[PDB]
Amino acid sequence: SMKVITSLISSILLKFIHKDFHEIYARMSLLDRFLLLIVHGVDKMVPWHKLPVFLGLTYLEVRRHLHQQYNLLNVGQTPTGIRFDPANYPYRTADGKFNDPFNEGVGSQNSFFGRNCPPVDQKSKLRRPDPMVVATKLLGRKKFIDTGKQFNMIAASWIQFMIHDWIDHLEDTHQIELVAPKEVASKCPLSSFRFLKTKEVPTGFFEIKTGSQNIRTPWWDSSVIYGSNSKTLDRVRTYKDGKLKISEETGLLLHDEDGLAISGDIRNSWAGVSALQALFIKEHNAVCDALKDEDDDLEDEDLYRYARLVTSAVVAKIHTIDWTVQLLKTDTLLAGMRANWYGLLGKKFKDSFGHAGSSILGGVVGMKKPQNHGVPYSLTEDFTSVYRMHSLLPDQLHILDIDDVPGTNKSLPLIQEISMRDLIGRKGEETMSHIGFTKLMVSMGHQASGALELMNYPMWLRDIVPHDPNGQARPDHVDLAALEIYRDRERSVPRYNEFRRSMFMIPITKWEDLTEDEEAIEVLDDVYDGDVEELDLLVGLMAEKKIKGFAISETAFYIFLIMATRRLEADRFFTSDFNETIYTKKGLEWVNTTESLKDVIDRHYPDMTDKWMNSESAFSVWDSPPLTKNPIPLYLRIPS
Ligand code: HEM
Ligand SMILES: CCCCCCCCCO[C@@H]1O[C@H](CO)[C@@H](O)[C@H](O)[C@H]1O
Ligand SMILES: [Ca+2]
Ligand SMILES: [Ca+2]
Ligand SMILES: [Ca+2]
Ligand SMILES: [Ca+2]
Ligand SMILES: [Ca+2]
Ligand SMILES: [Ca+2]
Ligand SMILES: [Ca+2]
Ligand SMILES: [Ca+2]
Ligand SMILES: [Cl-]
Ligand SMILES: [Cl-]
Ligand SMILES: [Cl-]
Repeated sequence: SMKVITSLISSILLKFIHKDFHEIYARMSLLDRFLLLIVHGVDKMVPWHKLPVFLGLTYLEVRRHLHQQYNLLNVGQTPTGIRFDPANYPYRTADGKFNDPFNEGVGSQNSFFGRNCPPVDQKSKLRRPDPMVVATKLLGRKKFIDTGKQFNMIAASWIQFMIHDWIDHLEDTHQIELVAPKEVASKCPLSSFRFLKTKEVPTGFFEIKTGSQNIRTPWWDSSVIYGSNSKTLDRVRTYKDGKLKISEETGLLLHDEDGLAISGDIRNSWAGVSALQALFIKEHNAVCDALKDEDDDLEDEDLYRYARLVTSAVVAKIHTIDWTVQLLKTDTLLAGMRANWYGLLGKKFKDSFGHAGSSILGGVVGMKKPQNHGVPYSLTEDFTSVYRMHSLLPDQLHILDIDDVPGTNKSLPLIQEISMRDLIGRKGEETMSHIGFTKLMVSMGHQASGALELMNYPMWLRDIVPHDPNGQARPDHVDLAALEIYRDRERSVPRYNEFRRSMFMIPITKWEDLTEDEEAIEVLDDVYDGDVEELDLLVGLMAEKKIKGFAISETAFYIFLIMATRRLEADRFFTSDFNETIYTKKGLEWVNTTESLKDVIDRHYPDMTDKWMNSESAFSVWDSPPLTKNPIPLYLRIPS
C-alpha cells in the first residue's frame, strides 16, 4: 500500500521532529504527522507571530487542529444518561444539563474537569520546592508593573467575572496546612495557613484514575449571574417579567441579611465583579422589557429563558471580539478572534449572506451542529492553571474626580486611593455603596491592570480571608500565591517544561530560554536548585518573555486558542440553536447588533463613554490618545 510507504516516510521525517514529541507523533494520523512537521518547522524558523497575518492565521489554524485532535482528554465516565430530545430543552437549564444532544450531564454542575495534557503525579513533591518559598521569592509584588494603556481594571474585572461563570473546584472536607520555612518566614504575611484538599473522585479508568469536579457549570451560560443550579437560580429571580434582582435606585446589586451580594456566584469576589454583575443584570432585564413589549403572551419563565440566551450570547461575543482583542493586542489576533465569531469572510458578508458553512469561512458561531472533536465538552485542569492571573490586580484602586472637567484625552485627576482590601468581599460591597457604579466604572476604565510578570503578585492576596462557595467568610486565611502553586501540583497539572512538551512546544534547556531578566534568572536558579524540570507552571507562565502585544505567555495562549474556540463550538446555543426560533427575532437581532462592552455601557449609561472614554475599546485605558487607523489591509500586516 501507499499508506504503509508514506508511514515509513513519516518515520523517516521523525528525524526532523524534536525527540520529546516522538511519543505524541506515533499516536497521530498521516496527514497530522505532516502538519506537525510543518508547525514544528515554523517554530524553529520565523515564528508564527512574526509572519504576515494571513500566514500567522494559517499556522494557528493548523496548530489549533492538532490540539483539538491530541490535547483533549476525557476524565471519568461520560454522563450520557438516557436519550433525550434536545428540542425539549431549547433554553439554558439551571444546572447546565441537556445541552450536548447526546449526553445529558455534559457541561453540568459537578461534572469532571477534563485535561489537555496527560497528568503528572506530584503527590511526593507537593512541597518541593516549598510553595511559600516560591510565593515569597518569585511571586510577591516588589515594584508594581502595569500593562501600559492596553488592559484596564474593567478588563481585569471582566476576566474574573468569566472565571465565576466557568470554573471552580469541589473541595473535600480534609484540611491541609502549609508552614513558612525559616528562610522566608519573615517575608510571609502568614507564618502558616490552612485550606481544604481538592476533592479527588475515582473515575474507574486506568489512564486517568481520579478527577476533580467543577462546581460551576463549564458551559458559557452566564452562571455568574444565573447560578449553577435551580436553587441558586431561584435566589436571583424576581418572578416578574423574566427579571433578575437589582436595586432600581442605585443600579447596584441587592444584599442579603448578612450584607452579602445577591447574584449567581459571588465567591471570592470584589467590587469590580459586582459592577459587571449589576451591568449584565440590567442587560438581562432590558432584554425582558424588549421581549415583553413585542409579545404580551410571554410569561415570566419564557421571558427569563429568552433573555438568558441573549445575555449569555452578548457576554460571549464581547469576550471574543472585544476583551480578547485587548489581551492579545496584535493584528494577527484581531483577525483570528474576529474570525472565531464571524469567519475569515467577515461580519459584513455573514450579516448579508449568512453562514458560509465551514468554521474557517463563517465562524464557529452559527455552525449547523455543535463540535466536540469526539471528547465530551468540559473545561479542563490545564485551563484552570493558565487562567491563574491574580497579578492583574493592583495594590489600590485610583478613584478619580468625576466632578472635574475632563482634560486632554478625557483625563481626570485622582481624588482618593482605596486599598484593595477595602474593595473585596462584604467590605467591598459597603465601599462600593459609597462610591457608586459610575465612579467605580470610570475609575476602573482609567486605571491600568497589573502585568503578568514575576514578582508582581499583590501582597494583600498573600493574606486573604477566602470564602465558602456562597461567599461566606472562612476563619482560616490563605496565602493565595503559595496556595496556587500547591493546587497545580495537587491536581497533577504538568509543571512548565512538561506542559510545553505535552503541547508540542519546544522545551527550555536553561533559564535564559525563558527570560532575559538576569536577576529573575538568579532567583529561579536558587528556588529550583538549577533544575528547569522542577519549574512550576504558574512561575513559568509569569516569567516567559511575552510576544509583543500579548499580556499572556504563548504557553498559556495555546490553551486559550483551543479552549476559547471549544466554549463556543461545543455549545448548541452558539451553533445549531443560534437562530431566531430559539432566541426570537428581536433577541437574535440584539446579539447580532452588540459588538462590544462599550455598546452595553452605552445602553444603560448613555452619557458615560461620551464624557469619559477616549479609547476605542472600553477595556483599554480610557484616557488613551487617539490612534490613526493602519492603512495596510489587516490580513497583509507584518508584525514589527
Ligand atoms: C479580589 C479578587 C480575587 C480574589 C479575592 C481571589 C481569590 C481567590 C481564591 C481564594 C481562590 C481559591 C484558592 C483555592 O482554595 O484553591 C481563587 C482561585 C482562582 N482565581 Fe481568584 N481571586 C480574585 C481575582 C481573580 C482574578 C482577577 C483572576 C484572573 C483570571 C482569578 C482567577 C482565579 C482562578 C483561575 C482560580 C482557580 C479556580 C479553581 O481552582 O477552580 N481570580 N481566587
Ligand atoms: C502552517 C504554516 C503556515 C505558515 C508557514 C509560513 C512559511 C514561512 C514563509 O517564509 C517566507 O520567506 C521569508 C524569508 O525572508 C519568511 O521569513 C517570510 O515571513 C515568509 O513570507
Ligand atoms: Ca457557567
Ligand atoms: Ca444567618
Ligand atoms: Ca403574542
Ligand atoms: Ca481639580
Ligand atoms: Ca489618567
Ligand atoms: Ca541576584
Ligand atoms: Ca450596532
Ligand atoms: Ca447623550
Ligand atoms: Cl447550591
Ligand atoms: Cl479566553
Ligand atoms: Cl452576531
